[PDB]
Amino acid sequence: ETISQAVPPVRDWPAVDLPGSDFDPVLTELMREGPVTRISLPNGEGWAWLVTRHDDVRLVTNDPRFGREAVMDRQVTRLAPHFIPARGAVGFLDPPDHTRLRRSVAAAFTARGVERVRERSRGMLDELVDAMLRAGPPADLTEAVLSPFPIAVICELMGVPATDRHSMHTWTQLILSSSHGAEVSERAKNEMNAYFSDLIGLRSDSAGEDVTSLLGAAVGRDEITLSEAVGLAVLLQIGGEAVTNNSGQMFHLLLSRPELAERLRSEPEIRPRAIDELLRWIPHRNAVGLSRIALEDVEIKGVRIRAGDAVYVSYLAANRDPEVFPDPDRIDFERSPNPHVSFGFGPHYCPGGMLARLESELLVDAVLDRVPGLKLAVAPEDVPFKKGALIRGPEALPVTWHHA
Ligand code: HEM
Ligand SMILES: O=C1C=C(O)C(=O)c2ccccc21
Ligand SMILES: O=C1C=C(O)C(=O)c2ccccc21
Repeated sequence: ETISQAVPPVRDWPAVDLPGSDFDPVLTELMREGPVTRISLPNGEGWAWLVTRHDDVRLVTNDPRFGREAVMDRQVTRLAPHFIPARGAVGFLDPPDHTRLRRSVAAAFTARGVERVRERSRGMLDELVDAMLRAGPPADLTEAVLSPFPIAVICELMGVPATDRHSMHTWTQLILSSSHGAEVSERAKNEMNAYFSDLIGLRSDSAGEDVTSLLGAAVGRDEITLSEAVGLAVLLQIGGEAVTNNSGQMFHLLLSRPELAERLRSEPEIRPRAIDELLRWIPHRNAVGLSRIALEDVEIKGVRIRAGDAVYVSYLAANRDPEVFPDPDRIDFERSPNPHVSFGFGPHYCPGGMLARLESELLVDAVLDRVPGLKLAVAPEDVPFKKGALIRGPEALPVTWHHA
């Protein structure tokens, strides 16, 4: 042989505030380099591998050779200045115990299960929209509806009293407050852990359809421990708010490209498919989330991922796979196979996938059908987006409509 340098150089991938829904140029680069790359994020230590292809992302995330529990044994390079989920949360559990914990609340998150809160949710959404209209045109869609709605729906499903909604949002906010290197988020986590630990105990260990009752009944029959239950209850509540940000990009885009909004207004039946196309395209987060550790050597596209090596997958990059999604950057409401991985893949796939689809469904409906001539009150570029955050999205969405 000769002089083989088949190992990709560690690419520095600093935290950078992107505008609107533009694609990360660095991620663009990582994708062109090769199937397997190496990156260095703002925090933690080391380099961790990076997979971007649709097929390799499905492999890594659904293969027993890559685990999550081991990820805590080291300070894997990352984007967030501290691990959000505790040492017992779903995100860090592997198939054996992970499957058990997720089964306890499965019934509430399937299409049929979520379909049970459709009417209830529709009514809540309608009150918020009615309130927006009554107030008057110059409105911030995020504060007026995209923020309150998802919060009300998850709390309702979880069994959280409507009077405690403000607290969930405050805690979620602080917990995801992203950076420094300490306990504003830690205290916030203990407070919310304490909140759900008590709710799970407060007779919610008897009978009821809400998730906390399911978790309480499960804890009562030794199916899952209280730690696992609180850990899951906490991440569901938090993930619940992920819709605000995603739907924010959805609307910023629909009103940004009038031809997309018009197709949805004049052709309602295609809304489901369009929403899935929008979910595939929308760059939901910054960089990547929680890595996996190779539990044993594994060869991928010529690269040897040594046991002990951290591996990252980019669902955003995967949803932009040319071979799987021809003309990737184009938002086509038709799109044939469209097997996007915006909700993850493998055992850790998002349990809120169907709920979010339902929420997105009602939002598009209510917003496009009840607000005549809804449009941005400012130029697309003048809309501010979240800075230094994990999940990308509008900070506010100024819009106006016919009325005034
Ligand atoms: C359209 C909005 C949403 C998007 C794009 C999204 C996306 C994701 C992604 C990419 C993951 C990680 C998969 C992995 O680790 O491989 C995840 C995990 C998770 N999501 Fe979501 N999510 C959304 C909404 C929600 C909602 C509303 C909830 C609350 C019911 C939720 C709860 C969770 C939980 C609990 C996990 C951790 C699952 C586990 O590790 O077992 N998500 N989500
Ligand atoms: O919205 C998410 C995006 C991720 O990449 C992600 O890893 C995640 C994990 C847990 C809840 C939500 C999310
Ligand atoms: O990006 C994320 C990474 C996590 O580990 C995580 O737990 C999370 C939860 C909710 C929204 C985003 C995230």
